[PDB]
Amino acid sequence: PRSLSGRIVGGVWWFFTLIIISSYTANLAAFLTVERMVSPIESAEDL
Amino acid sequence: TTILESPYVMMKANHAALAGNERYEGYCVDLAAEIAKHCGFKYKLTIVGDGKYGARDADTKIWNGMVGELVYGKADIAIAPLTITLVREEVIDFSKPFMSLGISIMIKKPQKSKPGVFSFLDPLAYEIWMCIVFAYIGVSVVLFLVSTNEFGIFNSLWFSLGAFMQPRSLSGRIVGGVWWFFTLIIISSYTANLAAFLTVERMVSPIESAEDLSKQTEIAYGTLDSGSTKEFFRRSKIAVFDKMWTYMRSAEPSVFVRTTAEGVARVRKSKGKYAYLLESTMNEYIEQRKPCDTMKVGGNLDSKGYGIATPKGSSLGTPVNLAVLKLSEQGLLDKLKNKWWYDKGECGAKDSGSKEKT
Amino acid sequence: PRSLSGRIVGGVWWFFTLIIISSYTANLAAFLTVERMVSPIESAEDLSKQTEIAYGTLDSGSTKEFFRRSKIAVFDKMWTYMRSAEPSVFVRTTA
Amino acid sequence: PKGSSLGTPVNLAVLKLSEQGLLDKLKNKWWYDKGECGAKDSGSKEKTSALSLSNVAGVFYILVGGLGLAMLVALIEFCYK
Amino acid sequence: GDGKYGARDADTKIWNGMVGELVYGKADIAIAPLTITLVREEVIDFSKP
Ligand SMILES: O=c1[nH]c2cc(C(F)(F)F)c(N3CCOCC3)cc2n(CP(=O)(O)O)c1=O
Ligand SMILES: O=c1[nH]c2cc(C(F)(F)F)c(N3CCOCC3)cc2n(CP(=O)(O)O)c1=O
Repeated sequence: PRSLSGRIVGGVWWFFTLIIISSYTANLAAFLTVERMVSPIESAEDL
Repeated sequence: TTILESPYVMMKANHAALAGNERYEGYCVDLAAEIAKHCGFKYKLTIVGDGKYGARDADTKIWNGMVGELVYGKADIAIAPLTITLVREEVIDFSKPFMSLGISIMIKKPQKSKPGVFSFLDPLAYEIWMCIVFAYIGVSVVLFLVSTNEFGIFNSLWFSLGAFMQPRSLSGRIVGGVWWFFTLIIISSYTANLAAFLTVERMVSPIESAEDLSKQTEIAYGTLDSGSTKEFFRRSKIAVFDKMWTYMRSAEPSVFVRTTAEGVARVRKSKGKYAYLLESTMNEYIEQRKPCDTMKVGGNLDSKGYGIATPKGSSLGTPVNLAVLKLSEQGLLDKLKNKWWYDKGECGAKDSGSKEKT
Repeated sequence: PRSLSGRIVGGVWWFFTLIIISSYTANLAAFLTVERMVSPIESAEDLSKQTEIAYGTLDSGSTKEFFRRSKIAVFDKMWTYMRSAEPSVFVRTTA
Repeated sequence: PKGSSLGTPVNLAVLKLSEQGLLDKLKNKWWYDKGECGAKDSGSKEKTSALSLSNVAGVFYILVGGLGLAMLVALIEFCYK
Repeated sequence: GDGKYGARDADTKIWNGMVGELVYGKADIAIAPLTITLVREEVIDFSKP
């Protein structure tokens, strides 16, 4: 129940994992965004 | 002699306040000065009367346009986008090509942003939706083994509810944890991936070559009702171009247009349902004109080329010929084209994509 | 408890809201990603690499004559643009 | 050679061949028709848009592995009892 | 012979390859991927491309 001791532990640990999974999601979005940014050499100006 | 055809020869802005050669401006206007400089001679730019290029009426057997004014001594030289054809090479002299071209394809700029529920099945692949469902029942069955025939049905429906996502039996406990970590990664992947298309959002186009126009029918296409472009497909014995002509020959309504302006308008008002076939030179120029909603796709269908025309057995013959070769090697020809097509253009293609947002 | 009827309702509704909140998050990211993409005009090379923001000089003076005669890479392109930019990117006075 | 007899004739011949599409035909004969690669060109007609299964697959194996680990922990529990 | 196209040695001022065999009467015509250049158009005749 409301065991304040281990209670804040579950809360802080939750806030901890929240940040991590958010970071993973954000970063993973960037790896696909940049993956598209890489434009193939279509013309000479690209070289 | 020359013809009024943008952007080769055009009337300058304040042409009414000017006279002589200063009245005109364009690719050929500059090309004239260059040729005259290397051949050493003064010249007077004049526009052809009938405003035609160079054809031969079958009946009267009379030449018209610039090619005509050359054969009948009206002009000394022709500096314009005059195509080097066999029928003309017989009556006049053509210098080496100062600009190689051909027949190209013009379509509407793919601004495709339709609904299509298929933009939701793309982020997460159909193959992935499947496996996530197989593993879905693959967990509801493993949990089902953790907990007489009906007792198994009520439980299988309970584990299916423990499946439809949201004590300390270590066995099935780590199953719920691992399955949670599994779905966590997937939903994170879906979210991240979905962010990508809506961020970059680069457009794609169906038709890449001429063979693509023949393999499909959804997108209609045609040429000018009269000209070498239309007569090309009609007489062409090439595989691809043959089928294309067969289609256009009996396509209803008429896929042929009266003028080049009508053709472009048809492409801009068909939402990408109509393609227009025309000379690459004029096409490339159109792409650099507002509202910048047209683009050339794929390479040319044939190899042509314009040249400086001079009366058969003329004195300017050899000189001009060499002059053209000299200009091209000095990259002066390429420079001139860039000046009137892209530099003077109103549509920086890579700049219009760098300056467009959503 | 395990009322199969309303059970799948809670599951499907959960999958529904999952997609929406994921869409909101993803979409909100593109608007912030592009918001950063917009780079402020820092150097002169930035004026040549883009076209959205027009630019010009005084119609007469060493400033204008500079770009015209400049054989430097960046300044060259800049002049090419201003030389044929419409409407006129050049002004009469500094004011 | 400069001032040759074959000069004009050959010139016209080239123009005639091109208009008859004979030149384009010849090129197609030796470049594409006689070519050995219409396979890498038929696949270059198109590659498509979105995500792959590869990455997602790695997370599937770790899942089944977890299920198997549990199926193992389950058996032992019933044995001790 | 030499298996060249058509260049001009600055020193000896001699043409080599096919373009050479044309100027020196070794051959009557050259049918090959010979580039139409200004330096060659001066010594020989090039048909349309
Ligand atoms: O020698 C020729 N040179 C030509 C050059 C051009 C241009 F590209 F504009 F420079 C054009 N246009 C293409 C687009 O439609 C408008 C005018 C037609 C030409 N024609 C007529 P054809 O009989 O239809 O080939 C000739 O005869
Ligand atoms: O008239 C000329 N016609 C040429 C025709 C070709 C080919 F394309 F193979 F037909 C080539 N190659 C291109 C690829 O590398 C191997 C040989 C070189 C030619 N060169 C020499 P350049 O001085 O390098 O231009 C000429 O002079």
